[PDB]
Amino acid sequence: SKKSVSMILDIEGTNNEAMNNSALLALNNAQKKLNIDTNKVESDDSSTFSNSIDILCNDNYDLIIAVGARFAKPLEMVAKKYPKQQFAIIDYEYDKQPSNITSISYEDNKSGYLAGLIAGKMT
Repeated sequence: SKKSVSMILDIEGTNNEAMNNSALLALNNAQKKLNIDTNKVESDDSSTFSNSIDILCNDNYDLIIAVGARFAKPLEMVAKKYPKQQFAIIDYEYDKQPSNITSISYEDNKSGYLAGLIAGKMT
């Protein structure tokens, strides 16, 4: 039975481009080892971030991955409303880590760790 992963990225400016590309490569690499569907959402408008994550929580994804520290607040808010939904955030660590949110460093994003994490979560 196929699993599905959605990735939401902050594309305002150019300062996130490298990290964004690494996140996308990691997802593509995971897909090659697993039986997974993928989807991506891109936005430069941080005001719509919480709405967009909420929509993904109603689209049957086994994992929702947010790329960038600008997702910190809207992701924490939405994750409270969907306790069984698994989420990941790249380049941010919460002081008090929510039980359904896994944090991944900028380093782990490009080391193969992210693809591995996705594989372990999907299996």
